[PDB]
Amino acid sequence: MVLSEGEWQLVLHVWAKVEADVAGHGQDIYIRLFKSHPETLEKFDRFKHLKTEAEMKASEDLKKQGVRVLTALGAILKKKGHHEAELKPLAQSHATKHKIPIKYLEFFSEAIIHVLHSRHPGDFGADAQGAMNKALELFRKDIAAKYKELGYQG
Ligand code: HEM
Ligand SMILES: [Xe]
Ligand SMILES: [Xe]
Ligand SMILES: [Xe]
Repeated sequence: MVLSEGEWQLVLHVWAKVEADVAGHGQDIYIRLFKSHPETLEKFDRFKHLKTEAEMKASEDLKKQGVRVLTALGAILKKKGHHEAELKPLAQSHATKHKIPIKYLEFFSEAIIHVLHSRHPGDFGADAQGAMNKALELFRKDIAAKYKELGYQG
């Protein structure tokens, strides 16, 4: 699969808004993920103790984690599909250390889309959401292929 330049521009234009406050967006995305799919929280040794949205919002380490994750994803999106080098260390760590199944990456993608739809109706109409879906699908497809090379069915 290949996104058009126009599709990449829809992705990058909503990402520009995320970058006004990446920390706030990261909190919202993690909170949505953990509420919609509580099982995902179990993968985080450092965060699995958090009991409520209030506790999640108050967690400085969770905030920092959200910034790290969204910055790494942003770097990937800015490559517009040319992300082989960026994907290698992520695929290895998530396959082998963190043990994150592709289904959890799907849940995370769903959380991103939900938050962008909520926060950014001005840059996340139907065409833009379709472009972001395509970009995240591409990312997951490429991660899944690397998972397989790395010896992880996940
Ligand atoms: C776009 C998708 C994702 C990106 C770009 C991403 C990125 C990152 C980065 C950059 C790190 C720190 C470096 C590393 O260990 O590789 C990390 C750590 C981690 N990731 Fe992900 N991640 C994604 C999805 C997920 C999902 C869906 C889960 C679980 C449901 C997950 C679980 C973890 C865990 C448990 C750590 C270690 C956290 C800690 O240090 O406390 N990741 N991720
Ligand atoms: Xe996040
Ligand atoms: Xe990942
Ligand atoms: Xe993703």
